[PDB]
Amino acid sequence: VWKDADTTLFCASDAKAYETEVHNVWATHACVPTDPNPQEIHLENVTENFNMWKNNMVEQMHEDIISLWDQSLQPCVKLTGGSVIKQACPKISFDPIPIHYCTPAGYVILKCNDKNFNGTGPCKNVSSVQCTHGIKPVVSTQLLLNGSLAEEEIIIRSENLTNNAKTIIVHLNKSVEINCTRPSNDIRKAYCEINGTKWNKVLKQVTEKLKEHFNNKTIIFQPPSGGDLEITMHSFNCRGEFFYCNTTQLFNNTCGCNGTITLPCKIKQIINMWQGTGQAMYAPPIDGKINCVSNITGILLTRDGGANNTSNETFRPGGGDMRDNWRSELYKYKVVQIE
Ligand SMILES: N=C(N)NCCN1CCN(C(=O)N2CCC[C@H](C(=O)Nc3ccc(Cl)c(F)c3)C2)CC1
Ligand SMILES: *[C@@H]1O[C@H](CO)[C@@H](O)[C@H](O)[C@H]1NC(C)=O
Ligand SMILES: *[C@@H]1O[C@H](CO)[C@@H](O)[C@H](O)[C@H]1NC(C)=O
Ligand SMILES: *[C@@H]1O[C@H](CO)[C@@H](O)[C@H](O)[C@H]1NC(C)=O
Ligand SMILES: *[C@@H]1O[C@H](CO)[C@@H](O)[C@H](O)[C@H]1NC(C)=O
Ligand SMILES: *[C@@H]1O[C@H](CO)[C@@H](O)[C@H](O)[C@H]1NC(C)=O
Ligand SMILES: *[C@@H]1O[C@H](CO)[C@@H](O)[C@H](O)[C@H]1NC(C)=O
Ligand SMILES: *[C@@H]1O[C@H](CO)[C@@H](O)[C@H](O)[C@H]1NC(C)=O
Ligand SMILES: *[C@@H]1O[C@H](CO)[C@@H](O)[C@H](O)[C@H]1NC(C)=O
Ligand SMILES: *[C@@H]1O[C@H](CO)[C@@H](O)[C@H](O)[C@H]1NC(C)=O
Repeated sequence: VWKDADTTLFCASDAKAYETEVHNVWATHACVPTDPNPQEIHLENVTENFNMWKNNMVEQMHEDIISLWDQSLQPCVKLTGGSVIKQACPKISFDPIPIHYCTPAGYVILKCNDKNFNGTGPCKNVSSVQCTHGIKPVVSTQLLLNGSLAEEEIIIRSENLTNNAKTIIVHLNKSVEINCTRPSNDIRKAYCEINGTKWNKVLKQVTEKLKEHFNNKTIIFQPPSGGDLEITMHSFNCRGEFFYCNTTQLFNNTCGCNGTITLPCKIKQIINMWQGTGQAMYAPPIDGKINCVSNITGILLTRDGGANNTSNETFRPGGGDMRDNWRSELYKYKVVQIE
């Protein structure tokens, strides 16, 4: 037996206790060693309801990544509502490692193993676990990077597809490598290379899956309509530096267009922090090639409103609520208490 319950979990990771990498250093002193002998205990013919849009686990992962970043990625200056703070900001080594979220005795995590589970609703293949899987705290917008992939057809996750204000998460079943670089020796100019032939292939598929949820209909893509730079550009952190990338060449409906699409990017110093509060200035990029090859495994979409009288739905990349970023890997988990 069990009851829908919330508690205070602990974390686990394979952090190498010697590395200077910020994540390892933080997980070394804030997480326990990964369970060496873990086991799924299959709850046969048990059907439990899940919900990833109202999950405390997300919030508990948020507090960690807010803490980890604030312990390691310190800005030279914090313009937090006037309270401008000058402090130290040495360049560091930044590469996320997997983190596990375990329950204390008296509770357990129920993991939905349905291959087509969309995050909400009921699950029929429930199994019980003590620690989640190695989740990578990847901070990014528009595109979800370095995550897990749907084990079947493309899944469309949303707290309510009808409400257009609720964000749409797309869990791809095939990753698309995005390769970003800042050439050695303007030091903020950079670019991301994406195979245009796989992107549109996968982009086509997303449309197909999106038509199913909107009474077939016409599904068009358009760049974001206003907002802060962090959301109009595909923002992400690579080797510690903040890359801003113009995804105008990906969210056009052009598709003689299937070569290597090169995205213009800029390493930005003034960042509109994702943890909340305000702005923060960082030091200029390190010398050398700042290269990060990453898997696109999801997309942050936001549908336009008012097309109820029209015959087409417009979709624009979203982001900025990193809670929906962890939400894309914690969807299959849920904390219940052993009553
Ligand atoms: N109840 C709560 N707990 N709310 C938490 C949400 N909190 C409040 C609102 N809130 C924002 O509304 N925004 C929107 C403006 C853009 C900002 C951004 O996302 N910056 C960014 C920087 C670097 C990278 Cl790599 C990146 F991907 C993104 C953040 C903050 C958190
Ligand atoms: C349920 O999930 C398990 C993994 O926990 C896997 O064998 C398969 O997807 C499902 N199996 C059964 C018997 O439902
Ligand atoms: C997810 O699946 C459940 C199954 O009951 C359904 O109620 C819900 O509307 C689905 N949500 C989306 C976004 O498809
Ligand atoms: C990227 O995706 C490939 C297959 O899609 C996978 O084998 C590889 O482990 C992924 N890399 C990362 C860093 O997740
Ligand atoms: C991914 O899902 C789509 C349906 O959305 C399907 O057509 C395609 O074959 C799937 N690809 C893989 C590799 O599973
Ligand atoms: C989904 O959003 C629509 C539009 O706001 C609303 O009418 C509907 O009640 C919502 N569904 C639920 C289950 O709240
Ligand atoms: C990534 O791009 C750089 C610059 O174009 C190139 O030198 C490198 O070989 C690329 N790597 C991959 C895996 O595509
Ligand atoms: C792009 O992807 C397609 C299909 O996956 C592949 O056939 C092609 O070789 C890729 N192009 C490059 C430059 O790697
Ligand atoms: C991205 O590039 C396109 C075409 O060059 C441009 O119209 C758009 O303004 C750019 N995005 C931003 C956020 O400036
Ligand atoms: C994704 O993973 C690869 C290899 O694991 C790494 O090189 C890259 O920096 C990661 N991307 C991000 C945004 O952390």
